[PDB]
Amino acid sequence: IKEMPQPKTFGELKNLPLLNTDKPVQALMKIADELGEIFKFEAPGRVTRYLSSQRLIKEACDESRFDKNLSQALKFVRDFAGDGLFTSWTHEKNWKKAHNILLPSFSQQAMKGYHAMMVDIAVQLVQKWERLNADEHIEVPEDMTRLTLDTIGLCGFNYRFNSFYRDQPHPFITSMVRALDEAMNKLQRANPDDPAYDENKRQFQEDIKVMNDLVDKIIADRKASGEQSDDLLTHMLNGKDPETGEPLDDENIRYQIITFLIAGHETTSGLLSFALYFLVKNPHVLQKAAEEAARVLVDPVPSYKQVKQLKYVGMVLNEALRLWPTAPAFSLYAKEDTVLGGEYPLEKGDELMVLIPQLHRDKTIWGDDVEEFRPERFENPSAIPQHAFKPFGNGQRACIGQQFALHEATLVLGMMLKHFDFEDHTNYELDIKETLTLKPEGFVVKAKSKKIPL
Ligand code: HEM
Ligand SMILES: CCCCCCCN1CCC[C@H]1C(=O)N[C@@H](Cc1ccccc1)C(=O)O
Repeated sequence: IKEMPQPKTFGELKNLPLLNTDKPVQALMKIADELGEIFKFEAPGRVTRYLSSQRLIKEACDESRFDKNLSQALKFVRDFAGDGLFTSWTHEKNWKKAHNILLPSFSQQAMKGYHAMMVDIAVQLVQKWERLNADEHIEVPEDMTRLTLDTIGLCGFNYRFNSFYRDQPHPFITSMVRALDEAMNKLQRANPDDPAYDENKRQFQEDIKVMNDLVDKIIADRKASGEQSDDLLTHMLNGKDPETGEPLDDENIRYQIITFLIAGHETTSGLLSFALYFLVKNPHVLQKAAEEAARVLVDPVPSYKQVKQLKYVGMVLNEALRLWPTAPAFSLYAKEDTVLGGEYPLEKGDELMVLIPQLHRDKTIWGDDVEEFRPERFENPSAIPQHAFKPFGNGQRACIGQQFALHEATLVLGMMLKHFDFEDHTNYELDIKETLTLKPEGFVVKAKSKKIPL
């Protein structure tokens, strides 16, 4: 039985000022490097413990001992994502009900049905880059966010955000980004009741109203038309939970749609941005991935079966998730009193934070070369120990979108590598912006077309 280290304190504010930064996850990673596999973090009226080792995280991932906790970040996102799957407690009736209804819609089998809509948006990205002039560059996270938002809009509810037709986002996206900004900024406030934050609170309420108005209108418009599409909204209007026998109500459907739009906008775009970053920084890997794309993607329109053949492209994506898991943390609470790792006694209700980027840097699992980008680490999936690699979270509360995200990212990265050579023309220095998620900021490249027709 051991005492936990704790980072530097600020009198009454305890550790809270350590999060007063635009890069709090990166700050916590530096604290984990200093203090090790576990540290205590205190704020006024709150304590959590940050876990960084596979040894402790494998126990945290025991669903008999720990369940998903809503972090303060998730509690603030709940103000607009409600009791959708991502911001509901496991014990809320709408969690298991929506999980049972939506699981089949997110299965590997279901991806065959979404493939044609993913190809539609992927072809728009390829055509955009084909149409750049010689002197021009690509804004990578910007274009990946246009793609992933558009894909989830079309597959989610047959709505075209038409992000490749715009400089300035769709108004829904303005409100959603500003709501996510307010949710994440609110975490840091030592003094959240200050009238200085009054304008923030007024804007947040207007942004929630905007998101609810468009999505409630989409649902009402679909129920009125009676149209049956191959989208998640059709599945949610028609679907019945086998357990309760009930369908989702229109309010919960709206929360699920908001939740899916947050995920598509924030997570898959980060993965694709980091993958391209690592490829241009590691030309041997880029060539190996480009050979696979050229050999496999023999038709102008990729098929579902061809995307499944892109093994090395999948390894590239997994190695990007290893180093920069774009959803960088998840939270757990102890279901009962328990002892973590034979050393750290916890009481029922005690909270843990899993620091996924630090888990993915555990040298006892990955070896001394943990900072190196080597997709070959993933050539044999069975060689990865259980709970060593958790970019999609854990257990029944793991990412429902995992198959969707990886199908989209594999298709898109495959097509990018088939159609273009890439140049890191600025020798870009990685700068990671933190929103809900991690993304390269300012990452630019030049494409050179291989002049392969669509
Ligand atoms: C690379 C892309 C993505 C990553 C890295 C990612 C990561 C995660 C992680 C780590 C969790 C667990 C959160 C927690 O325990 O608090 C999660 C949950 C979830 N993700 Fe994703 N996600 C991705 C893409 C998507 C997409 C595309 C969708 C939907 C269109 C999605 C929908 C969800 C939902 C609904 C949950 C909550 C599941 C539940 O608890 O029932 N994600 N994701
Ligand atoms: C899909 C990705 C979601 C990532 C969400 C987590 C993202 N946080 C954003 C900042 C870092 C990270 C985190 O550790 N937050 C804790 C922070 C916290 C701990 C103790 C007291 C006050 C606040 C929290 O929100 O509770």
